[PDB]
Amino acid sequence: GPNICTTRGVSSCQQCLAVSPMCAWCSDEALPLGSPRCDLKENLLKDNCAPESIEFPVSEARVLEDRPLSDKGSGDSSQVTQVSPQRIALRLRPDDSKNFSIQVRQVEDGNVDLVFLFDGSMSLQPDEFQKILDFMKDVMKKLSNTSYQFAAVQFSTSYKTEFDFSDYVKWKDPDALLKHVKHMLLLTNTFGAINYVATEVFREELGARPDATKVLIIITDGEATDSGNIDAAKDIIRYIIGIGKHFQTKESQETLHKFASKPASEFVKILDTFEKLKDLFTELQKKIRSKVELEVRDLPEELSLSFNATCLNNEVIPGLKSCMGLKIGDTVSFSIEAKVRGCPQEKEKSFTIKPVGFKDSLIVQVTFDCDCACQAQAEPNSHRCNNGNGTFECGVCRCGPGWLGSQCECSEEDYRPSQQDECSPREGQPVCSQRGECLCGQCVCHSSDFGKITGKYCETREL
Ligand SMILES: *[C@@H]1O[C@H](CO)[C@@H](O)[C@H](O)[C@H]1NC(C)=O
Ligand SMILES: *[C@@H]1O[C@H](CO)[C@@H](O)[C@H](O)[C@H]1NC(C)=O
Ligand SMILES: *[C@@H]1O[C@H](CO)[C@@H](O)[C@H](O)[C@H]1NC(C)=O
Ligand SMILES: [Ca+2]
Repeated sequence: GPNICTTRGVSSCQQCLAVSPMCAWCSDEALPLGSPRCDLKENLLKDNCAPESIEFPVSEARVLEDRPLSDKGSGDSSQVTQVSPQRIALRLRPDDSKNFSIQVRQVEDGNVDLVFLFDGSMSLQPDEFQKILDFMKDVMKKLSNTSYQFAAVQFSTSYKTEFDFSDYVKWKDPDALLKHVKHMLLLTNTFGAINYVATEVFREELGARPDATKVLIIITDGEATDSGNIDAAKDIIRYIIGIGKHFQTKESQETLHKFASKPASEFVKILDTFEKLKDLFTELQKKIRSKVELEVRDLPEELSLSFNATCLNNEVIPGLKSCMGLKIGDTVSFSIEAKVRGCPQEKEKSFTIKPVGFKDSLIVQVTFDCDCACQAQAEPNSHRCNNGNGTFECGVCRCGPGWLGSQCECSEEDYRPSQQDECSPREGQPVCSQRGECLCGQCVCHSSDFGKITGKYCETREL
């Protein structure tokens, strides 16, 4: 009962390895004409194929950079390790996959870049617009002396940065930052206003931090008067907050989903009164820096994935990518499996796994292992496979054009040997009628300088 490695009918060592991650290849050169070269290292060894002649690579994962996770006695030297390990060298066989783990622990509180994109349309009364202003100031007042950094972009018809991160980091004065704020009293171009924040506000030269969390807090009282797409703000955590008379219907409050992040059950917050703005943020603030979601970057196309997350109390949740509801010092762990489809050419690839809002990341160097090591003495068209006709790599003949078979002989063949008794009419009879050899199961006739024997079984010397 030969299994998959044998039964694939392989022609080279590189294809035997590509059968399955379990298969192995023999290359003993001086072996019988019939003994499957592709098998397992045990079944292959029950036939004597020598030690060093068997080609069998194995996938492996090795941990390179494995800094230990930081502690509560935090002293910023080489910063603080929040993800470990950081560098792992993977080596994969054709259609192979092995597993490895990662551990995340927010030893720092968490750096956040938050932007108040608040409506200023003609629908707001001066009191509620002030309440929206008092909402922003109150948010920034109890979040000073944290790792937060704030901006604010009033919008209506036009879009105006009231202050950006370089201002806040300098002053840390909520009232004096938003004291210049004047009510626009116009329309609601939410699409263009959201693009403004993604392209003009989150700029590093305006106090932005390239490793912090991108958080948008959209506060609106009605539906958008413009139209477009917010694809520029696809990597920003967006909270939209429709408020008031113009979201009393379930229809009108569903429009904000296209702006809000997903799931919209979490990132859409409909209010009937501007007074509820006070309590609304004290609960969003509990869902901002409390979830670690892994982020796969620059992933090669031929790499598959898998995840087994261990979140709260050893809750092994397969598939999951994020563990939420964490505090300072809590540690999580994720087990990951990476499969490959075949064998890409690219000798070395490198992709990053990093939690969102963090700078510590896991970088994976994947070097594929497909080619065999018996290419030393590949030998194009060797003396063993007849000259000019067959490469003798890894103990077998990879014949060129027209020629096939063992020592390269087949002309235009029959597309398998199968029953080798095609060369004679009956059991107790010589093969080829004693005028030729049984090449590839069919009887080819011996041409001589005198007569030519044109016929199956080599019978009629035509002269
Ligand atoms: C700021 O917070 C730190 C703790 O992180 C504390 O030691 C310090 O006294 C605080 N200062 C002010 C002005 O809030
Ligand atoms: C996760 O667990 C499932 C079930 O035990 C298993 O099939 C899968 O290979 C595991 N994956 C990883 C990456 O641990
Ligand atoms: C090898 O095959 C080619 C045709 O494919 C033929 O011309 C050549 O003669 C063959 N080699 C020998 C040694 O006969
Ligand atoms: Ca409005």
